Amino acid sequence: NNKFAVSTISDYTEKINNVKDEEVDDLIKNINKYNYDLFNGTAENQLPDYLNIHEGDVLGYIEIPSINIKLPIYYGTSVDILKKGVGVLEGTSLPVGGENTHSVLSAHTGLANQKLFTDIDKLKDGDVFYLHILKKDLAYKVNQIKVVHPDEIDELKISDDKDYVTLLTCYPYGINTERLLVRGERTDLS
Repeated sequence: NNKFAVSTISDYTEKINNVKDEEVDDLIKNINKYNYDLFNGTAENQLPDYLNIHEGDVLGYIEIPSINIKLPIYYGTSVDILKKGVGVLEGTSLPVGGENTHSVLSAHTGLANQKLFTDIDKLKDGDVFYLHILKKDLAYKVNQIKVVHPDEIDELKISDDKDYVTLLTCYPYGINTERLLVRGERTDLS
């Protein structure tokens, strides 16, 4: 179905696989700084210039085995990027992990015309998903499922001492009048 996505994941892997260790290290450091700054209210409302992560860049992919999901993750959630796939929500942590982080990954199947995160409505507490982001392998386990209105925002905030990623899909299917949130907590050791 999703020709463009599959090709996207391939591109990303080849391309990250050929970036110099040093450069990957220095990029992760700058993301790590951003997330800390963001938890501390000192970020501005756009990524800092030197990350050279723009709206539309692909950062890696997500796998959810129990529901056969493997999708690229873009930065940003403007309508043109959500037409392509899952996007990191602006003002949330970039999904590299760490205490005091919470990345939100937004999927809109009404725009995308692809299932994307539709089946996250079958996940339950304890189910697992994996992120593959700038050479990091991260694992999360679901611990909160909630349906929420499109401008409700509280359960998307960073929690002190926690490493969270929320999966967000418009909901119910075909109607897109709410957001279903599926929050996972880091299951790798810190």
